Amino acid sequence: KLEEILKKQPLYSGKAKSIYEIDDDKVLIEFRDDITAGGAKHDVKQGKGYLNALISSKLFEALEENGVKTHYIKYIEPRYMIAKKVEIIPIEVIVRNIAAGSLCRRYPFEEGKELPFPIVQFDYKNDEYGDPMLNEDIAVALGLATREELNKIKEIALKVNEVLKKLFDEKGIILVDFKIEIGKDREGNLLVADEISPDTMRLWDKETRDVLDKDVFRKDLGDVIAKYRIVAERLGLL
Ligand SMILES: Nc1ncnc2c1ncn2[C@@H]1O[C@H](COP(=O)(O)OP(=O)(O)O)[C@@H](O)[C@H]1O
Repeated sequence: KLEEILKKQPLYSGKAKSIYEIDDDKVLIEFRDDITAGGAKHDVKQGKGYLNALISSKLFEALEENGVKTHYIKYIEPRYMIAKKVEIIPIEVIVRNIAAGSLCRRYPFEEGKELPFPIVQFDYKNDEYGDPMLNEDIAVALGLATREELNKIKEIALKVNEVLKKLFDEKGIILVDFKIEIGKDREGNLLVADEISPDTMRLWDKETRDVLDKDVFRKDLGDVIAKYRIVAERLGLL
């Protein structure tokens, strides 16, 4: 409300979005058209922020409908999101249904193979150290969060997975894996924050298994935005 909030200087600006202040417990998130990979690979593609903001709002709404508490308040066309302000826990929570990305790179897993169960991986969000994977003991010792919190985070992650996986599967999409971030609101509540989009999920077409996520950009597979749009279309957002 009073969208001219954009004229202010962002509380924080990252490689893909800008966080603007609205008040004490709310922020405006701007999904820019910046797309990155590696972030040694970069470009600006028209419609990226629009599509990710649109997809993200729908997925958060779906999560909220299944009981998952998120930071989502509302979507403001074309690429804005009003969210509850939270203090992000410096951990990237990765849930994997199919082996891909670093998993196949670091361990003897066959690419595209269905995992026996959703693997949950916690990566430390720290550029200086190259976002190293963590184990519970390390995370606690670093003071990133308590054991109780870490496990609650895992529970939330798996719930998010069951909801999203079922949803995309019904839309002919295979949710390979995804990365979420969690933060605490003013009341100390653990909320799924950041975004849930083709930038943070690996999505394959069920039939052909064509890539529909940011991997087409990092691996130059074709029209990234056109594939991102396929996701929007599949979710009935266009
Ligand atoms: N509701 C929120 N409250 C405060 N900051 C948030 C919220 N959601 C996400 N963020 C922060 O916004 C940033 C996202 O920017 P990008 O998406 O630019 O991440 P980088 O900052 O690229 O990892 C992250 O640092 C994330 O922790």
